[PDB]
Amino acid sequence: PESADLRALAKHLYDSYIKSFPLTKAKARAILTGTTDKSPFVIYDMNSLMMGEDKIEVAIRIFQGCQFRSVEAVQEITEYAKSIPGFVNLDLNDQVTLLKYGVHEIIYTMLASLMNKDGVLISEGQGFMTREFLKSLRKPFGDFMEPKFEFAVKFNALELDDSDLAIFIAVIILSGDRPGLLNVKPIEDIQDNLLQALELQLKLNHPESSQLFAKLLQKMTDLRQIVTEHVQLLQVIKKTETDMSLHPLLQEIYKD
Ligand SMILES: CC/C=C\C/C=C\C/C=C\C/C=C\C/C=C\C=C\[C@@H](O)CCC(=O)O
Repeated sequence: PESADLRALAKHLYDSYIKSFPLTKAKARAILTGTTDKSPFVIYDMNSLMMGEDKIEVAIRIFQGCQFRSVEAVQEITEYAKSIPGFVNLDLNDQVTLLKYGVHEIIYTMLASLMNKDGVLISEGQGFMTREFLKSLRKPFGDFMEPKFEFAVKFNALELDDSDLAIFIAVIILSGDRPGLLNVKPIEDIQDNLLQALELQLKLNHPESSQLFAKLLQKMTDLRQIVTEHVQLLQVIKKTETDMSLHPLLQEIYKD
């Protein structure tokens, strides 16, 4: 049967995901819901902030923090992409294009794994910065993360685990609707059996979660929105802070 072929694919992607991302959702949840060995230091104010620097501008200093981290995620995501069957065999220009557009959608999908209603894990889970402390930041920085939490709280309500996420982030990267794609066909063919792999995976892994597959695909809309707001807000910074530098890798990704 072909089902056997789809599980092998599901398994392969899961193995690669674990190899590419150091902080999985399983670990993240273990830390958030916990355990005495995985307990994080919590940052909820400026004092605990300067206290946190030990154990582990202001709004700008953390903004650069996210920047460096996002660059790391891009690297990890790029490494995972190469493992998707057929990906590296596609035209180079498109490989670059698929990455340029899928990286941020994937970053916010996985960032949810490190979030709960109250805040978000940092420094590979050694810390936990409160949602409120982030919202208290001088504008426009103060409202950089709120849209992520709102998305996270509802995305997390689907109760997906890592083996599920591995296939879904792969489906995201292999999107034949990306601006500027040279050969949409071979890309669509790959996503086709990836979606087939996802459908079966959700059915077996969540036998009683009616239409999770359809529900999860609709979430691909919420991600689009998030990216846009982030980009607009980003344009504001570059003008209000002509003295703050932005990483090249991230600048080339935003030409959009
Ligand atoms: C030690 C890091 C301190 C705080 C981290 C808190 C949140 C960051 C968590 C994940 C990073 C993902 C997105 C960061 C949010 C906005 C990023 C602003 C830019 O700069 C870089 C983001 C980008 O454009 O990719």
